[PDB]
Amino acid sequence: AQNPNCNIMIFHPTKEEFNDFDKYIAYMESQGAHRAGLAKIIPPKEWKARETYDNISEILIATPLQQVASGRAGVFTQYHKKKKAMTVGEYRHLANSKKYQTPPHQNFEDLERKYWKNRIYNSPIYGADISGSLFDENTKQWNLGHLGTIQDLLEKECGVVIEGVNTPYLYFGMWKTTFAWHTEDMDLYSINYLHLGEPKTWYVVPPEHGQRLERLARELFPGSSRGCGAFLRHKVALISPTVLKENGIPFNRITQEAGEFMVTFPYGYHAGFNHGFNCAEAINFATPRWIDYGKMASQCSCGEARVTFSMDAFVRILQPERYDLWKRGQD
Ligand SMILES: O=C(O)CNC(=O)C(=O)O
Ligand SMILES: [Mg+2]
Ligand code: NI
Ligand SMILES: [Zn+2]
Repeated sequence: AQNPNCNIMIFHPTKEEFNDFDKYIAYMESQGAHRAGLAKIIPPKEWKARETYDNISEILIATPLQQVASGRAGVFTQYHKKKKAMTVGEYRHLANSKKYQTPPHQNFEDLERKYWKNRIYNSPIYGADISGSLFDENTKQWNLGHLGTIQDLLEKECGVVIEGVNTPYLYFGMWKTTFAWHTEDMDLYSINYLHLGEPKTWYVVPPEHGQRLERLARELFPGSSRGCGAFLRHKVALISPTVLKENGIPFNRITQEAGEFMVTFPYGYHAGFNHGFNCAEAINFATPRWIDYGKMASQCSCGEARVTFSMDAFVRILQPERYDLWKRGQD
């Protein structure tokens, strides 16, 4: 079995290997990359996402989210308070202000220590989940707006044509902006490109050990667990590496820098934080190997998780027994 310790693998495809996206994912899996739940892909030196980032300031962040924490430094939840709209240029200036900017630090490890010590005492503002793309239309390789759609994959594998679309999302971050522990909708893959700015640190639990994380989360967030049998779908809970290590939960960590891709694999729980002002683009995708994970994915039916239009068909076709209850939670 390849990669039996479930380490995060880093790949350096050549420009020739960068042509066929599906083929390269299957290659990474042949080497055991999926066992970690997360992989890094460094694009060939010849590749670029677009020519420059000089003209992005007028993008609108319609609903910036202030991420307010509750709990203790290593075990907390966050809620999202909606703020007034602002442009990317306005948000960049805010991120660089004395109130929100990255503190002085020695290296990524020092910054990680400072994040876990101090996150809860601040409320950073995240421009998340903005439909759109920063890939140039002429970028033919690993263009996250030109991927094969999940609806087409389901149709190719299973023969059933379904409604829905699959488009990318932009994320504008600042110091301490935080992504809570989650797997993707329907335990899909994700791919994330860091277009510009400061790094993003990731934590990930191997898919084979995801239920260990779920059991700890039920212990640590006991009211939330009584409220919903899949409350991590709410995307609000954080648990630090120190707490994971104290409770014996297998995990790994890595820092993504500008110009690098990350892939999350089906049922790979992940969480993380931004180091400073940045912009990332991410989208969900599927492969043949995902289908079995989609069929087994947990679902929130309490009403909290509320997701896209396109998830309806996935539930309806892959999980017909759950459909009625889940749809009630959507309505
Ligand atoms: O970058 C972020 O805030 C969160 N991204 C992801 O969870 C992802 O790409 O799957
Ligand atoms: Mg602009
Ligand atoms: Ni994710
Ligand atoms: Zn729920």
